[PDB]
Amino acid sequence: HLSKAKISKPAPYWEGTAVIDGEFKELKLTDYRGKYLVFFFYPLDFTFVCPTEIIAFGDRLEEFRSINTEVVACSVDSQFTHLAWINTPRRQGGLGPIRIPLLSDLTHQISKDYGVYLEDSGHTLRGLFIIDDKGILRQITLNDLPVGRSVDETLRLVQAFQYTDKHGEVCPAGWKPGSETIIPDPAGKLKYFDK
Amino acid sequence: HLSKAKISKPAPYWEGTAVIDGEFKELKLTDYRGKYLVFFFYPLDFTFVCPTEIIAFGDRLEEFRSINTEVVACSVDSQFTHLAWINTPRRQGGLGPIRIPLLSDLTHQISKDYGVYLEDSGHTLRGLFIIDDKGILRQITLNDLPVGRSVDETLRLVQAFQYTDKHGEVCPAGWKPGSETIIPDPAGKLKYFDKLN
Amino acid sequence: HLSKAKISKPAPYWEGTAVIDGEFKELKLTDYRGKYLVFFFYPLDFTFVCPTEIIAFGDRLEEFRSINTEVVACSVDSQFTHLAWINTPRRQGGLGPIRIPLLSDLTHQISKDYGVYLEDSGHTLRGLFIIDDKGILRQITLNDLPVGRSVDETLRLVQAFQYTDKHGEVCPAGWKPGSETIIPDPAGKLKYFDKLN
Amino acid sequence: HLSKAKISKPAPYWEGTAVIDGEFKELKLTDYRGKYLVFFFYPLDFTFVCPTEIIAFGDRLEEFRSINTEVVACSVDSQFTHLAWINTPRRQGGLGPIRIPLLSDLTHQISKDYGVYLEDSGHTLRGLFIIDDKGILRQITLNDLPVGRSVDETLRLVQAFQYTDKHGEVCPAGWKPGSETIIPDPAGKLKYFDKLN
Amino acid sequence: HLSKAKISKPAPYWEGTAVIDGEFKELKLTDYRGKYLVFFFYPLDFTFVCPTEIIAFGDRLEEFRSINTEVVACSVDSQFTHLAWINTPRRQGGLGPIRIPLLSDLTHQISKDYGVYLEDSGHTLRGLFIIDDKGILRQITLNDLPVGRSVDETLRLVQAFQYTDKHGEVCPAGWKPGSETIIPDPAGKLKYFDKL
Amino acid sequence: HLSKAKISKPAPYWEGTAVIDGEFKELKLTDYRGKYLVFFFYPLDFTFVCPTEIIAFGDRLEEFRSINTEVVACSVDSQFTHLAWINTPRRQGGLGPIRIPLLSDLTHQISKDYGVYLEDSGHTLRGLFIIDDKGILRQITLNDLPVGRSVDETLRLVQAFQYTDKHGEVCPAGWKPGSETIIPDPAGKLKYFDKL
Amino acid sequence: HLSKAKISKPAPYWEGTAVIDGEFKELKLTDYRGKYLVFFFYPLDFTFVCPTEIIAFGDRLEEFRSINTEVVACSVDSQFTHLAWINTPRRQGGLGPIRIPLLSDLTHQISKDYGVYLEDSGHTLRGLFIIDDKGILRQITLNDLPVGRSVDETLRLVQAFQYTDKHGEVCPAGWKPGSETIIPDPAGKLKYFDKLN
Amino acid sequence: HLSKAKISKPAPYWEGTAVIDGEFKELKLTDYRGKYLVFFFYPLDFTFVCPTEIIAFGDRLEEFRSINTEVVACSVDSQFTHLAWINTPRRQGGLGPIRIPLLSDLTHQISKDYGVYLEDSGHTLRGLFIIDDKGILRQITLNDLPVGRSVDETLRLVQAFQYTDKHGEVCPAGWKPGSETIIPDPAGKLKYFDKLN
Amino acid sequence: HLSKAKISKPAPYWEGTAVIDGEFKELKLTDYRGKYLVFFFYPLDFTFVCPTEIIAFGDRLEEFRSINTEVVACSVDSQFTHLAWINTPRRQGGLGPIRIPLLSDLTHQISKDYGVYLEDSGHTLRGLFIIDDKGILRQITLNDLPVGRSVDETLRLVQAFQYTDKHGEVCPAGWKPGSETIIPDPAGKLKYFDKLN
Amino acid sequence: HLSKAKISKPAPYWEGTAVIDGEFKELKLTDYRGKYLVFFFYPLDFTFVCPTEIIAFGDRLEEFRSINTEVVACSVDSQFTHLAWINTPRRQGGLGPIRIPLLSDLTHQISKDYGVYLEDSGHTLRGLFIIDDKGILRQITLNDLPVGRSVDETLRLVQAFQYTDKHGEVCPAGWKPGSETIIPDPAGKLKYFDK
Repeated sequence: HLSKAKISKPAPYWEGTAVIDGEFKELKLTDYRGKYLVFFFYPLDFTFVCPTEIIAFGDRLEEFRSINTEVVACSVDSQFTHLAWINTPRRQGGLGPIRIPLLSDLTHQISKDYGVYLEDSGHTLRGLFIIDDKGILRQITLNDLPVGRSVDETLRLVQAFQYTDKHGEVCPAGWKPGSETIIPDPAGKLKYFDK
Repeated sequence: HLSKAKISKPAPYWEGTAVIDGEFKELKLTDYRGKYLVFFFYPLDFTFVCPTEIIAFGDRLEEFRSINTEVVACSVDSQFTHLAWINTPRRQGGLGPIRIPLLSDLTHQISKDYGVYLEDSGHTLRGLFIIDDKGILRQITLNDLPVGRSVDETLRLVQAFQYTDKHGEVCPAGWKPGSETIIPDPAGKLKYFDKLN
Repeated sequence: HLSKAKISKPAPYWEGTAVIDGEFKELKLTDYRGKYLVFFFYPLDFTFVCPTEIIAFGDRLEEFRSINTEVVACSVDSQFTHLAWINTPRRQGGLGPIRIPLLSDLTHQISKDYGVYLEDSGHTLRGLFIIDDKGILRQITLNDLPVGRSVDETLRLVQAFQYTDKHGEVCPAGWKPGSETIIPDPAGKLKYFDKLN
Repeated sequence: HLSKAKISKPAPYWEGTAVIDGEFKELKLTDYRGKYLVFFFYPLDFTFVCPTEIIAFGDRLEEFRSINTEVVACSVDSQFTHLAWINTPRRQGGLGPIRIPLLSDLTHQISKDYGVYLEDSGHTLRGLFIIDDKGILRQITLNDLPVGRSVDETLRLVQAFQYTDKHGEVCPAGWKPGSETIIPDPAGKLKYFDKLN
Repeated sequence: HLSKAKISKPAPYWEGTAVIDGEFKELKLTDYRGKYLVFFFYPLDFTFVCPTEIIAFGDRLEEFRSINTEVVACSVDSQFTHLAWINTPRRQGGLGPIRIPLLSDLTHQISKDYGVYLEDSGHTLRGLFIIDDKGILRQITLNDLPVGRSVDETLRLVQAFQYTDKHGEVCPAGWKPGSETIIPDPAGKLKYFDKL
Repeated sequence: HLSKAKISKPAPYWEGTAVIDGEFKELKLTDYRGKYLVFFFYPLDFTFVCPTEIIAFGDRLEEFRSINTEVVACSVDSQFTHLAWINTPRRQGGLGPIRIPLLSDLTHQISKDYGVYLEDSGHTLRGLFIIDDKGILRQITLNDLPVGRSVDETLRLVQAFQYTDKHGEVCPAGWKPGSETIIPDPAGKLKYFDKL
Repeated sequence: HLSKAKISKPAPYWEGTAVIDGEFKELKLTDYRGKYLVFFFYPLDFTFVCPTEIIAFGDRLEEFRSINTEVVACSVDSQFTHLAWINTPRRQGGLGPIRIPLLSDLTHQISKDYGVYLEDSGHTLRGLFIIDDKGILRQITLNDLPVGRSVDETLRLVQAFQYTDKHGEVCPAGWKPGSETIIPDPAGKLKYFDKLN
Repeated sequence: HLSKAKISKPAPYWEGTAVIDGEFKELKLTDYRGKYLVFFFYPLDFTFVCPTEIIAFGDRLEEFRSINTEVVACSVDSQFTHLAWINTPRRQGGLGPIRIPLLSDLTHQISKDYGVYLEDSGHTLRGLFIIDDKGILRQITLNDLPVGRSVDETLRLVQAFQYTDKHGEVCPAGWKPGSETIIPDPAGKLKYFDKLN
Repeated sequence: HLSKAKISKPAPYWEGTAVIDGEFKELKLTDYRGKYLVFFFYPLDFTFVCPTEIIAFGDRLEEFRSINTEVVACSVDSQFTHLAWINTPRRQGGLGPIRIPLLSDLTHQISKDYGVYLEDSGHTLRGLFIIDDKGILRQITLNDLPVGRSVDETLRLVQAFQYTDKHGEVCPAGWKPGSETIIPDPAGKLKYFDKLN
Repeated sequence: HLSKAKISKPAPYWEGTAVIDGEFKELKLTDYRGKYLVFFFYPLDFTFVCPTEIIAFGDRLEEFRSINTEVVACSVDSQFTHLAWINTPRRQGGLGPIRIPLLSDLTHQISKDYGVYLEDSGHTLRGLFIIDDKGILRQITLNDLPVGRSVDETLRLVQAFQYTDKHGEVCPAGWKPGSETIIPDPAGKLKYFDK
């Protein structure tokens, strides 16, 4: 069972049970059409780096929502475990209440489709996916277990993709809103380089 | 031909011709054992985001070298096109001199091994790989063509992996040097979680 | 991936991480050779019938050890969730402290091997296995999700199997310690059948 | 040839000649639509544990019939042997008259479909199946040869499935009619978990 | 899974549990090396034609032992049913004591090997095999269910195969002991034919 | 290429050239629908046991026709050799006139279909098949080369299968016409068994 | 099963029972090493063209023997039929006594090896093979059923092969002993082509 | 690529370029339907036995046409070589002018189809085929390289086959026009066999 | 992936991006129907023999255009490297402007279809193909890396094919315009052969 | 059966009967080791363009031999036909006496190995192969039937290959003896281009 997640192709469809606002809801990748989606996997509820990533994104949710972007998290844990984890205080490595959905992937189908499943561990690695508003996969970020991701970098990439989507210029190494872009032409490119 | 790049497994072996100091040289992945390696692919010489990335990493090379970390760039272009591109003025979208080896992957064997090859286009997408000193692959970052990568993010990641290798505590979201880390134990973890709250 | 659990054959080998007295230990089926083992799967941590079954056995564990018999429970949940569930008070549907190992089957290998994995639910059903001191599988009890198992019936079966192992009499329907047994040959059997009629 | 018996799926269709009320009739799994059915295999006519199990269920048939539940027994023996066994006095290890059908499975098709056939022995083990009124398989109980089953556990199980069928609450470990049940919901579950602790 | 019973080749090996004088014994085809063996399958214990055949053979078993020939019957029934059948009075379609072993073929392995197993019925047809002292299969008789075999015919055939084994002549149609044989030579055959 | 002869299934179809009253005729198995058919193979024209069997059956052919039963013999020999064999005096191992058709199986198709062909020898063994009026194969008798079959036994078996076909009872071991049959019921079987 | 008979290659080995001098003997292709052999198949004993061909070769056997050449005839008929045919008077279409072996091919192995077997008919066609003293196949002649072969053509062919064997010149169309031959060489060929034109 | 030439079946279809009266014409086997055809292969243009065979037939062609029979010769040589060979004087081993089509089989398809191609020589052996007016193959004559064929024998066979086609008598060994024939049935045959004895 | 280029069959179809007049354009083989096409591959931009060939054909383009003949060059380099190479001064081993389309074969699909791809090197060898106005492939010229091709030879070939298309006489070795040609007939050919000697 | 003839690999081995100096001789590709070999196929003896190519090379044989180069010709015709053709006067499209060997390839194995065989015609196309002294295939020239090859071009290519073999410079489009070569270096190349 190989990864179906290929950049510049539709992101692999998924659906399953998620904990949303303390309740079980059916959630589908297509529920997010028309918005950008940061879709990210994390290894395991009641672990270490994992809660910090969920909380980091959750507490900065408006920086995504103010740019038409949603955030969904997923692990192979069941929805009952997700809820228990939510009802655990941050002070003991719980999430506490949380505004981002927690998708459950007990069958591992979603993790396999995204190519983030670890056959030897029975869970996911640190895999984040940026999916545009048309449902096209744009960016893949995969981290080995011990190192957490970055909300700032994720943010920069969403903003870059939204900008190239809109203007049809391209973003140089390190681009942040306000930085110089490049006209992708053998001639038009000289505006950027010459100066 | 399937991707051989798997995180927490040895980075797929490669070897090819690269332009190093304006000279053709045989370069292999194993030349970098003992150091962390930032190995990254870019689509095409004489294009747009690509030179900016090479230059970004190039100009800030000491920040990697001082953390025992090398950088190698690669594309499907020949060593001859690479050299021409090096000998092209930065103001004309060239690179000017550069201390970063430019690997050539004309046969596409390396790109395919790293899963970055674009069958419909005949070149790679923007794929960066962080390999440690033991040659294990630790991080994969894959960008669609129009968006460039970040040197800062890459540095942070290298430092993060280097920290966790040394200490065995794990790095929280957003970790930078000087940040709080976590003891990966159900009791030990409370030192981090009780503190922050 | 088909079931390897067959009555009168060696029980399918298993190994993995379990929570034993609050800690993560590696646990092998072969650690129980010499003893009878009641090895049972339950669907999901933090659910409903499951904690009642785990507790029902745990609280009656002495009744099993005093007859050279151990109990192990397993679900597809991680070791970390098992521990959170143990550190959850019974009033909230947690297990509280518990003397039965909670084995973790995150990869589903073990559940598949025992034929109890529900492919489209992503967890197991209520499967219990009685394994003798020689590692041979003697009894399989499979329950649909909504109906819990019985410690009493499990005890009776362990007693019966230990008995038939020792004596080479066979145990009639409903046998409990103390009841009549049959000598399993065409002549001897009459001592049983003639008695009760 | 692989087992077709899966819990929560339609029980594998069967049909065959059975001894009923002293006569050979054709019987079908579908003849039991609408009622719960306890369908069970025993190894061999004219053996030891087998007659005790048949007689146990048969002498207590009303405890099943008065809960809309029938009982069918099956072995690989022919219908003619079934009848000869019926015509053998209980004192000699026979069955005497019996009110439950004895299904015949000479071809082994049925046993193989239920996964109870023992390829080395040429007969089944002690396999019992509880099948609901809607034809769905709910519980599988399998015993190695020396240990007989329990009519009382079977009763408790039938009672339990009927209960959950009707009330959509779930039955804890050891449930007997009149025992506490659980609302299968992370909220309504506490109703049970505060009461009992 | 197909028949391995081939005339003039070794009879397919078998082993199984048999009832021998009300006892459970392991029986092997190779236990019979050195003697001829009538080896026959019958459909079902506690039926109709089957017991008559078993008895017909048992009552006359002596005629076979005094020509160095054993007899063994087999069905798909268990040894337990076999024994119960023996412990049933003849007047009730039982066998009463019987000196022929009753072999049990619960797995059907043996029936399938001898090509006598009926897939649709789960038991054998009426198949009988004559096996010489060297273990070579010499004769095959298969009857549909309704019709019983004949001990006399079976005796005649054993006598026949034993004759040709020794004298190196051949037995014409109808041959009983004392009947005229034929020398299997284009010339020698004339003694037989000029007679008639 | 394996046998298609299965008791209680339709006998495998055959057609071939046969000598019928010194003439070459096309014969089909389906020509016999409506009558019982003894259909038997013998090894080789101009040999020893083969002619005795053919004659034994031909001389007594009447006993078969007066119970609606035909007989047909077959070997791998050509029709020409068949005819020459008929035109050889009995005193020389010939058949002289014969009323049984002699079917020719030069291709071996028919023998292979009836599972009677010997790969090492290039001819059949002594295989005989009883086929009812409905075309269903009821009996199979196979003898190794040296030993001739029996017309009497063959008659008994035909009589047997015709009886059970009509009366719906079954024939015990040794059954000749006029012998006691059995009603195939767990109760009805007692008339037969209480007698003895 | 495919024909193994190829010109200029060893004739396919055969062996079988033959009628020789009124008796059954085993005969082998290798028994003819050292001599030329005319090996020929005919359809059927007691037919029409067949006896004429056997009798033709047999009555003229010395014309072959006095040139170190034997003759063997074969059909799919048994040895017993062969003998009965020998014992049939020529006037009745029999062979009468014969001095050439009649090989028997009941299994059809030999005919099939020589490629002469007719699958639709169950016998061979009129196939004749000339095999040299060294065992090599030199000439193949095959006739449909209605037309007999020629003893004289066969003689001419044997004579011709013997000649070329010995002198290493080649035999033109129609060669009979005493006729012009040709030196097989672009130079020495003219010796023949100037003479004859 | 196996031989398709079988006696009593349609002769394998062929077509190709031939030299006919000095010109290149396309020629099909089917152009001879209605007539008998002697179709023969010879090894190589400008060799030895080959021109003698071609000439032997050519010079006697009337003897074949006056019996509704054509002759065609074929080799693996090109049409251009055939023509050069025809325009070569007989004294030099050429054919001189010739009324028999020389068919060309450069691709070897035809030779392979007739089973006469020598895989390791790259040309055919001396294979002659008699095909009737219905396109059925009646006679195959295959000669090793060094020995030429016989026009006389070929004529006798054509006469014999035409005869048996017309009359339904069969032709004994050695038959020529005028000789005795056999009526092919067990009674009629005696008129032949009794006569000559 | 096998070569599809077969002389006297339609040239394998291609289509890709090419630099035409300093601008990226979609070019297909079918754009050249109605004209003869000289389609040729060269190894690598920014190398040695390669620019000399492109320039040679480039500078002498009118000699082709006047004979209804186009020239397209191709390599595995991207259109971006092509354009850079065009914009490189001829004295620095560049091309300067050029009226010959430079096709790009990054995916290698075109090279492989034409059998010119070097698997071990990741580029083509020097392969030139002459395709006529009906799109049929007429000539293939393949050079090892170190030796350049010839414009004169190519022109001669085009003219040769154009002449024979018009006239149907064939071109002798060394034929140039104004040379003697041959009528491809065994008699007609003598006009050429008798004249020259 | 696919072509084994690949540039810069050993030329496919061949052996067979050839007409040499009016006689039949066994000839092998290896008999030519240590010399360059122009090995060329032609369609058919007694045809049209074919004799002109054979004669063209034969009458200019010394221009090859004076540079350590041999020439062999091959068709699918037999050796007997080759000889007949040789013994045909040039005036009637024969070869007359000839100093280059005529290889026969009746089995088509050699033509197939060289990928010049025409499955539909049962003969070869106009295929010429330049094989170096080490036995390595260097150049392939294939012509459709109606157009003959060039001795001058063949000559130029032999000379070019011999020159690059010797000096390790490379030959530009159109190179003839005496013309400028190029040093195959990103820097050394400028000697040629700059001037």
